[PDB]
Amino acid sequence: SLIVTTILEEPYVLFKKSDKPLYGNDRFEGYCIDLLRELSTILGFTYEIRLVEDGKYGAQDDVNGQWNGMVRELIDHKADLAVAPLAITYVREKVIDFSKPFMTLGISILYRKGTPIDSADDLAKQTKIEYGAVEDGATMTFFKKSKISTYDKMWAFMSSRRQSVLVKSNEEGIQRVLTSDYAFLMESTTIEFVTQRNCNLTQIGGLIDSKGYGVGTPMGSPYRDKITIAILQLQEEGKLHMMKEKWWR
Amino acid sequence: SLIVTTILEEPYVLFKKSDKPLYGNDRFEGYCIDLLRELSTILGFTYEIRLVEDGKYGAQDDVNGQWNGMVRELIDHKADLAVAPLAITYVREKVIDFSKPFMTLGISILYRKGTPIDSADDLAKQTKIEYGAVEDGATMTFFKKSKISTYDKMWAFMSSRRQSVLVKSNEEGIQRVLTSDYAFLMESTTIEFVTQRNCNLTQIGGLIDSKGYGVGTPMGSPYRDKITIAILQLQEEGKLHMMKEKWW
Ligand SMILES: N[C@@H](CCC(=O)O)C(=O)O
Ligand SMILES: N[C@@H](CCC(=O)O)C(=O)O
Ligand SMILES: [Cl-]
Ligand code: NA
Ligand code: NA
Repeated sequence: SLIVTTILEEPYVLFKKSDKPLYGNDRFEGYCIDLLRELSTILGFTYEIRLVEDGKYGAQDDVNGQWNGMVRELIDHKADLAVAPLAITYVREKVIDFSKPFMTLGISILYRKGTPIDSADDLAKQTKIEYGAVEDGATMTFFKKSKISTYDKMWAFMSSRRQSVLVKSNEEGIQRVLTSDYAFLMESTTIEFVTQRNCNLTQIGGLIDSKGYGVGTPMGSPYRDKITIAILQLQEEGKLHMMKEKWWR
Repeated sequence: SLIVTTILEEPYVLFKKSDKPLYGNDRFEGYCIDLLRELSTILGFTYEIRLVEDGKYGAQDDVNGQWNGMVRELIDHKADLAVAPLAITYVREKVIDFSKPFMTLGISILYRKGTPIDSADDLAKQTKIEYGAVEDGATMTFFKKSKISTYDKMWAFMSSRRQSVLVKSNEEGIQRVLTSDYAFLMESTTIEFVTQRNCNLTQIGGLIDSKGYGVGTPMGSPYRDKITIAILQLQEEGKLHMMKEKWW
């Protein structure tokens, strides 16, 4: 059986609700759990889902250049696959492999409706409304590495207030938007899930970039290209779209 | 130096307009030519651009299983790369390799404005308005293979009328929409180029599927993963976005 690392993130991966105790893979449900099941149907592998220990997606540390999160688990061969909303990025592709994308997305802004804020630039040009992102994720890394003035300014702001504006999880960021004057830089796919359930919230502006979620594998894994082929089949059959419809309702 | 196969298709690849006759790589410009130039800078290769001889993207003969177009050029190792609006598909990924996508898109419908036609289903349930797609491309292949009722029905319509409703190129299909009661199934990226320039035309409905364009290589090529990393570099620095804005 393949060891599959993943992370709790609605509506991709969550704990299934039952009146009775649940065990093994049956504990989990969500878009990525359905994806994993479909991949196993096509490719014929068995698997064991395990939540990532540190609860992080994956980032490289400045000083010791060590990785954390699901990325680290693949690097160290503690997992065979990462099936999660894991963004395919330049720096990650240098240390792990990824299937082709099963979903495409971009960074955008989650905030309230009816305000004068209409873009990242509007946030960058002020300090009254705090804004931030998930710590040690692809969104934070985008801002940290950007040479675009607007985003460079936004990183300077977030970095100098790390403790107060960066959050541990999307759920924490979403809660901050709901309970304080705060705008959250996060992925558009997940924004769509939030805005269909919270009618006072909206995406602000467009997509700031473009990226895909892919299944992660250790570098050189033979499963990478097989999973790509299975994803392409599921897309063309209309199955990924049905799965998106099911979980984003 | 690498041999790069490609295909004429606005605004991805076109012949540069000029008074002085042009030679070799100078003959070409477009989104995909800019992409090729950026990839060459990052990876440090030189290249010769050659248009695909048979003028096709690539499909498999369903009797003997032989391929044509750019896909065939890669299979036969007649080109090192295909840099073009070449859709990454299940059937192609089994015979060639692709970089990760530099652009994402989906099949949709090009038609005229002001009608009650709002979806593929609306087209499928009638015959007065003819519809078709490019022969031997990914869009046609999607319909040919689909188990989805509506799309299976549309394939029955298109295949039975192959001579009259399938076209050799996007340009031919677009001209048909402009000059007759015809709706053209084509890729949303290319629709966007067209509707920005022809105000009487519009996309009908949403995306019917989702796919990306990738740089093609022969199976097992070491350039594949290198080009993926270069594409990710270009995306992250904002260049792919600037490239699309320039050509659209
Ligand atoms: N999906 C992101 C985490 C969330 C975010 O950074 O917005 C990643 O793969 O790192
Ligand atoms: N871009 C398509 C051709 C055009 C189409 O099929 O709509 C391909 O790669 O085959
Ligand atoms: Cl790949
Ligand atoms: Na890699
Ligand atoms: Na392949």
